[PDB]
Parts: sequence; structure tokens; C-alpha cells
Amino acid sequence: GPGGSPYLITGIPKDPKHPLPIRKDIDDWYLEQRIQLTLFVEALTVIQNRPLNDQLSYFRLAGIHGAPWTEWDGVPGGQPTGFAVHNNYTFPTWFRVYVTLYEQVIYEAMLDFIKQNVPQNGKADWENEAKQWRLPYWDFARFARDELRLPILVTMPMVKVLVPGQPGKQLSKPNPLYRFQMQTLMGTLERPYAITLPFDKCQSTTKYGLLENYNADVWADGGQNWLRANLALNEHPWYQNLDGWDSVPTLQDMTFRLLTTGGLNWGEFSSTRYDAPKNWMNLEAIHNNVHNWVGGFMFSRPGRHDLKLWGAGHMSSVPVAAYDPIFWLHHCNIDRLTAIWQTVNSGSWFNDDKSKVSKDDDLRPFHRFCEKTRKVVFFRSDDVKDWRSLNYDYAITKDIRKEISDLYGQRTKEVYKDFGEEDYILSIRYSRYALGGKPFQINIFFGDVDGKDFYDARSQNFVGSVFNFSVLSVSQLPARLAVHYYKKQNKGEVPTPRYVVVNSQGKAEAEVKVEVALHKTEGTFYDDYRRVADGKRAEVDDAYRA
Amino acid sequence: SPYLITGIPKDPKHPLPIRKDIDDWYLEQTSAGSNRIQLTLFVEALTVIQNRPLNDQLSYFRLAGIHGAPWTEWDGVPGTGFAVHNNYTFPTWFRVYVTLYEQVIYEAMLDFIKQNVPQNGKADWENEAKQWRLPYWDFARFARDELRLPILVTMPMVKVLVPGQPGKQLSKPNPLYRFQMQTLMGTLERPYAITDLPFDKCQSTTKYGLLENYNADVWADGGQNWLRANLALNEHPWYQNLDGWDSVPTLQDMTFRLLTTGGLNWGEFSSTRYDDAPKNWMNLEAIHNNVHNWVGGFMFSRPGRHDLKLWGAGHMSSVPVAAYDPIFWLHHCNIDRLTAIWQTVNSGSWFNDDKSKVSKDDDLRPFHRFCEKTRKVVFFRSDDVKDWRSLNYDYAITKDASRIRKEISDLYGEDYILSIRYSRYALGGKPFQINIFFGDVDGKDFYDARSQNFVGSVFNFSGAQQEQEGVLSVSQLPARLAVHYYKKQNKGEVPTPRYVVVNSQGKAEAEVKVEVALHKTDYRRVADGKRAEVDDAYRA
Ligand SMILES: [O-][O-]
Ligand SMILES: [Cu+2]
Ligand SMILES: [Cu+2]
Ligand SMILES: [Cu+2]
Repeated sequence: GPGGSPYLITGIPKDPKHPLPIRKDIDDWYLEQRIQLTLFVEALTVIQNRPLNDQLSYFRLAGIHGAPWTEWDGVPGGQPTGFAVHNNYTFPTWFRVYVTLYEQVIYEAMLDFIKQNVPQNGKADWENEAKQWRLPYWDFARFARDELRLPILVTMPMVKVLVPGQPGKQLSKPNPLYRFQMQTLMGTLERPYAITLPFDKCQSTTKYGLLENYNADVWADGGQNWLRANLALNEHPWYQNLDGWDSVPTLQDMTFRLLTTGGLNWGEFSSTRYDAPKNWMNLEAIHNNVHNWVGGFMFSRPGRHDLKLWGAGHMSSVPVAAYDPIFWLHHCNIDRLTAIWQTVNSGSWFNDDKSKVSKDDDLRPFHRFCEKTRKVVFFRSDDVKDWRSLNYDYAITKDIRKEISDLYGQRTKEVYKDFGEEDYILSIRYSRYALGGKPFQINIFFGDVDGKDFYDARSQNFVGSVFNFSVLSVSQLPARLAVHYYKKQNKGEVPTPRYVVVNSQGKAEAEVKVEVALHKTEGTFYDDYRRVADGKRAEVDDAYRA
Repeated sequence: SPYLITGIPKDPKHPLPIRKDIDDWYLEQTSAGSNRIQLTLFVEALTVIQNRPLNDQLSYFRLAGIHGAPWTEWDGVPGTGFAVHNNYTFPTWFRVYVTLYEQVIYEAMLDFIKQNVPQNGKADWENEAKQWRLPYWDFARFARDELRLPILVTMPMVKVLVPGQPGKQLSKPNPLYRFQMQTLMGTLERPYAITDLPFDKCQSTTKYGLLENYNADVWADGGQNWLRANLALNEHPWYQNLDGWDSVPTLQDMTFRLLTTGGLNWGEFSSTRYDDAPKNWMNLEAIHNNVHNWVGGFMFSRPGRHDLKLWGAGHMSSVPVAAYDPIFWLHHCNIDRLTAIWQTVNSGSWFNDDKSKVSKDDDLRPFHRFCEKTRKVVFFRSDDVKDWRSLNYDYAITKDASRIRKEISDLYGEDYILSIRYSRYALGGKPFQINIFFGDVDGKDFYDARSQNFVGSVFNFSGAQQEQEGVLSVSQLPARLAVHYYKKQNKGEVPTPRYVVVNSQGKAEAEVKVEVALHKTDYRRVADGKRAEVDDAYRA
């Protein structure tokens, strides 16, 4: 680390005046504001502007996750793969430490900002705010203040901040949560940091900004299509856009199921890794879909289209997702979901034969000082079982089942209530390597598939998607409402789930194996699943075949 | 002042330099090689101009302020805006305005060279400054299968040279991407503050970025939704999106028709103005008005439930603030170019008819020039800019008239047409959009090419209030292809045009009457249009 010593990750140091401060919902935090906003903007701006040799630079911190796969804090890189854990049971705990690192670095930069900028009269007051600040989370599954949305702050190119010593003075500055921008294309950074979808041709992170058939200089900064991201985040079955039907965002239904379903062991909950389908709704699968929906992954689509609903961006891409500032807010909420699930599943910690094996893994590259052995070591999962050992908390884990229902279950229950006491789910199992490491999206349909439109909620008969953000991998989709609509159109027949595997060119991959099945139970989930139909690959138009 | 507008001064090493297509120019600047000197000059000069203070009348703000809000003086002329809309001096007033912008930028380029270029490189940089002219945006040309905003306009940053540091290239905010002030424009010092659409709450110009039901802080900079603007620019009948149907962007057909239809007088060509025929209602200003709408967006909300949100408003749709968006000038550069083309193939038609004749001698306030006969400072008049080359610029397409009709055909190439006659003040001066349909109108979707049976639109670029007495506005739409499809689907029935008048809230203004008619080829009137009702939740 800096100074040639390991960087010890502690979380923000304990101050008895500041007992377990909470990580707040970033929309709530923003709306209530403004010293903490100022501190966060100014500190993160400094961190983003730090040199590439500075290991606490935003680029280097993002770089721990994936590309450009260099060392960090003396820990060799070049494994290509990054330090991040994906498709394994230490997914939640590796990221718990990662998110704490980011938060700690920000806090330390806040302290430096105060020392260099804040007059004597205000220093204790600014330090108090730095000490009470924690990294906000993005609640991707909560309705914004009828729909899910990206954080308000993320959709603002500029932000007004205080100017210490100039009371009332405010200045509008570039918002470091809107994008991460470098001084040149990331493909041309000094060795060994070059990033080399045309991500090499990006200077800034983008959401849905990268499309084929535009000048390559447009990719330098493809912009933040936050409206398109919001639309994706609100994915739901296609039939729900017809008159006479109510919609439910699939992401909120999934998250409510995740938090409320009992009986999963840690290995089931923690990861997509697969080595009963009812238990395949897992944290990592939901997190993977959100990555897709925020960033976009399709660069192109075959044929002629005036309205272009595709476009790719950093959040969909494992190697470069960590550069988008929303990455950290996303992972802060994944940490929060982990803490919530831990709270209502108190005994289920690396408790199954498969995850037990990974419990003791070093969470490289993150260092801590072991007090018992007097050695600098790597974090291990047990070190962060209690997130409060890192000196943060969440309001929801301060005391939880009613909160979960209030935040994530109202609309699902409101709409499910209109239909019979049955549940349906879709099980999805695939290999993350079926396209040679390349990402892909699995779309499921009930009924005939439009051979030129097999993509999203506007696609005829669309039920839902599973994103391969990249042993097998599993996910699960709600299917109850989509089955009801199908049955009403088909004399009560159970639909055959039809699936298309879509690549980044918007083309259907015919040799990617996906095991899809529909399962039914009597009774609603939020109050015995049997398989009722086997999936089948759908064919698409010849011009849309990979 | 007075600030004498002359165009860029003549230099014999630079004979009548052309205003280039901005995509061609951008590609020349960035592709031929690394010596992107004009690109650097334009970016650096426009940045300087944009950062000048409000009390500098050659600041970007004040130049844009000539057109509309905040309606102040300019060049000692007391300050509705100075801009001419809905009159036959529309092309000439703007010809001078675009020249002012070009000249101020050129002067700033010279200042940039004096400040930043070493003595030994001054001649090279001056040469490029003297060759540069304001590029035009060819809104009707297929971008290098679809019409598009300029490449450069869609780029948040642009790399520029640093004079004296070869290979010291540097990425800088692109002043063509947006105009950004340091504070919200509703809070500027008096008398400059901008105070239906929350433009007072913008710090930056935006395309489709203002939508209801988002936090107001989002409006400070609503972004540049250039993909959405491109979609609008490629407006065409709804049926062309059905499987098996080729599409043709209406804007290109309109532009082709404008340039190639013979026999218009100046009053017909120059303006939407109709002073109390239909074949001759395809005019320059109407096309220009639709392009404003398509670039900026004018609808702030939409009634009802919509997952996909295709609305959103922005500066270019709004008369009082459109000039702040840097693309405004590029648009107007092409409108000037279309005027020059039309003049070239209609060379006797210049304020030549008893309608436009009286406007010929209007002073084009606030623009000053030096009179050589009286040795006096006077206002520009239309006749002064009849030959645009007197302002020391040209266009490639008019520098060689010989092949102009083929060039027009290459770039932009029974009949049915739609005639549209409307009052700009049908909603007291507020903007609106006239959408025309063949067939049943969807009561919840009556907006654009995704709306069932949509055929085309006419945008009222306007913004206790009435029009000048005896004056209305006209536009024309192509309808041939749309009538073919409608007949094919409807047992050969000639469609009755159905129209909806949409306001900035996405609601239908049921009390607005517009004269819409369908004509067929000598065109005969074959059907009169009728307003269509929409859902009750969508009615104004
Ligand atoms: O996983 O980011
Ligand atoms: Cu992630
Ligand atoms: Cu105007
Ligand atoms: Cu205009």
C-alpha cells in the first residue's frame, strides 16, 4: 500500500461518539440534503483524480475487481481473472470486504479534505460528519419516490456542494457518481494499466452508450442512458403491458422471494454456483441481472430498427463493471441483502458441505492485522460474518420481517392476491462458460416467440431473463403471473417454457445448453414444488441466428 | 459597438471557403491524420466564447440571447426576440445571424492563436483559421441507412491539439455537446435570467432530458439523449415499421421536395407565413420547425401508464431558448445552405411576389453594417445578403451549379400530399404538434411513428396572445406511400386524414381546429381531415 506497507482494511475507525453509524438509502440520504454530500462529492472526486500509481486511486480500487488485472497492495495480479469472487460461495463476503475498502478510502479522503480546506471554526463539525457518514446503498428493489429506478444522484451530471469558509456559497461541480472519466481512452493508459465490446475505446464509463454503427469517437463517452437503465430495471412479463393487467417489477418479486423464502443453506443463498429448484433464487443471480439492466450488454441487433433499445455499458461486463460509480452502490445493497438474509437465517453460515470448503479461503487481496497471531493476513469470511465488526450497520438490521414486506412485498402481494392460491417458478441452469467465458442472456417466453424480437419486455410473450454475468450456475424466475395469463389464452394449458440464448450481437446462440423447467405448488409463496413442464429452445429468424 | 458584421475577412490564399458538412469535416479532422487544427480552433474558440461574461455582448450567452429570451438589448439596439419567424425574411434574418456567429468564432480563433501558438507556428494556425467556416448539419442526408445528429454533437469530450506541444493531445469538454452555465439559468444576474417547461431550472441545454416526475435537480442537466433525437429525426409513417416494408424518413422526402419542386415564389418557399396553392406549401421554415422539435423534444409528460418513456423536452423545441443549444447554429447553417441551393435553382424568385415584396426592405435588426454610399452604419437588409458569397463563404453544392440537380437527387432523392394550415396562436402562442393518421387512432398513443396509423407531423415552433391579423401558417407532408398502404389494408378506401393536436403534457387539445386536406395528382383535393378523439384521460 501507500508508504510501502500493507493497507490495513478496518472499516471506519470506531469513535465512541459515533456508535455503529448506518449506511443509508442513497435517495433518502440525497433528498434529506449538506456537509455529508459535499464531503462525499469532494473526497470521491479527489480519489477519482488520483494517479494510476496511487493504489488508493479510484482506478486502482476498481481495478482490484477485474481488468486490467494488475497487482494491488503487493498481491500479484495477472490471474484472465481478477481478484473478485464470482460463482462461488464467498461471493457475499469477498464483496463485503471490497465495499468496506471503498468506504474506508472515501472516509480517509474526507479527513484529508477537511484538513486542507475547512477553517478552524468548522473543523470539528466537518469531522463529526465524516465520522457519521457511511457509504450509501442503492435500493434497486424499492420503488423510487410506481417504479424501480437508478439513484437520483446517479442521474445528475452536476451536483451543488458547499464551499468551506464561504457561508451560503455553493458551487456546481461534475458529479463523481454520474460517471468515472479518465484523461484518455482506457485502452491507451500507461502500461500495465490499459484496459484491452469496445471498452478499450472508452474514456468514461457509460450506460447503454456503446452501439455498433456509430463513430468510434462516440464510444469515448457513450453517456448515461439512465432512462433506458430504469426501463430495464422494471423488467416484467410482456403481457403486463396489455390493457386490463397490472404489472409487478420482476426484480422486486425476486428480491422479496430471496429475503422471505426459508430453508436455504448458505451455499444456496450466496451464489449461482451449482455443483430443489425452489432454492435456486440466490443473491448472486439477482445481482447479475441488475448488472445487466444498469449497463446494457447488447452492442448490436440484426436487421433494421428505428427505435434502438440495445446499447452496452460497463456495468454488464465483469472485467470493467467496477469502474462505474454505481457499481459500489449496487454492491453496498448486495451487502445489505446479505445482512438481512443472515439476520433471518441465523444458523445458515457456510453450513452446507459445498460452501464449508470455501469458508476458510483467503479473500485476496485484502489485508488485516491479526491481533491473535500478530501478523498481517488476508481477510477470511468468518472475520466479516458480523458486518458490524467493520463499524457500519443498516437501519433494517437494527431490529425486519415487516420491513421486508413493506419495502419489497406490497406490490407482489397486491397483484398475486387477484389470482388463485398457486405459485409457479422457473428454474434455470446453465454453464457460465458455455460461450467461452462470454456473457449471454437467457430469455424465457410462454407461447410463440417472435423470431425478430426475443429480447425484453416489449418482446411478444416474454416472461423474464437470466443474465450470465461472466461447475454449473443456477437462477430462478417468478412465473406465477405469466402462467396465469398464458393459461387464460390457452384453455388452461400449462405453457412450455421457451428459451432463447442471446449474445451481445442480439443473435440467438443455438449451442448454449440451458436447463429450464416450470414448477408449481399449491398455495402462494408468501404464505411442495413439482415440475409441470420442460423447457424447449425457441427458434428465431435465420437473420437473427448466431 | 456597433459590431460590424462582415463575414470572415477575405484573404487571397483562401478563395470563398466553404462551409462543410460537419460530419465530413469532423472525419477529415480526425481521420486524415493527427493534425486536427481547425477542430482544435473551433473547440477552443467556442469554449472561450461560451465562458465570456454576460456583459460581453460577444459571449455565447448574449449571441444566443439575440434570438429569444432573455430579450435584452444587443449592440445598442433595444430588446419577443429579434428573430424573424413566420415571415418572408426568415431565411435572410438567419443568414445574417449565422454569419455573426461564424465571424465571432473566427475572431476568437485569432485570439486563441495570439495567446497559445508559438511565433513559429502562427502562420500555420492562422492559415487554418482563415480556411475554416461554420460547418452545417445535414439533417436530411443519410449519416456516413438513417438521418442523424452530427457525430461531434454526440460526443461529451473532444481531443484537441496543444500548440507548441506536438503529441500533447488533450481531451476537453466539447462545447458543441451542450451549453453549460455555472448556475441555473433562472438565477443569472439581472437582466439576463431566464425567468410549461422548467428551463429556469436548467444549468445546461438538454435534448429530451426534461421529464415530469423526476427530481427537479435532474433538470439542471437533463443530458443529451441523442439516440432519441435521432429516432425522432427519422420519423416516417407507422406502417413502415411492419415486417416487409421499406422505410423512407419523411424529413429527407420533405427536403428533396423543397429543393426540386419548381415554380414556387419567394413568399411560398421562404416561410410558413400564409397571408390571406397547397402544392406549394412545402416550405423551408416548416421543415426547420419540425427539426427543432425532433432534436429537442417538447413533451414534458405523458398521461397514463408507460413502461417505455419516449417523451422528454429540451431547448431546441422551444423558441425562447433554442439558440442556447450549440446544434441550433448548425441547423441554421444548413437552413442557410438550403436557401442558397433553392436560390440557385430559382434565381429569379427573390422577394418577387406581391406577398413577400413589402418585407424585402425590412431592417434586420439588430445586425449592423457599414454603408459605403452614405459612409454610415445601417442595419442589414435582405438584398445585402442575396448573394451569400458577399459574406465570404460558400457551400460545395452551390460552388458548382452545373451538377446541382444531380447532387440534390444523390443526397436526398399518382402523388398524394397533405396540406396543413394552422394558427401559431391556436394555443395562445404555446407550442403544439399536429399529428396526422390514416385509420383508427389509438386513444392512448397518438404521438409518433410508434403510434398506430401515424402518417406525419407538423410542429408549431412558437412560444391574451394572437397572431398578426390575416396571417396563418402552412406546412405540407408527403402522403403517397402512406395512402398506398392504407388503401391496401382498407379495400382501396382513400383515407380521411385524422388529426390530433398534442400539447407539452402529451394531451390532445380537442378545441384546436387545423385545416388538413389530402390532395392527389395538378393536385385535386380528395379528402378533408377531421379531428380524432383520444381517451378521456389523455384529453387536455
Ligand atoms: O460482481 O461485480
Ligand atoms: Cu457485481
Ligand atoms: Cu428561431
Ligand atoms: Cu431555428
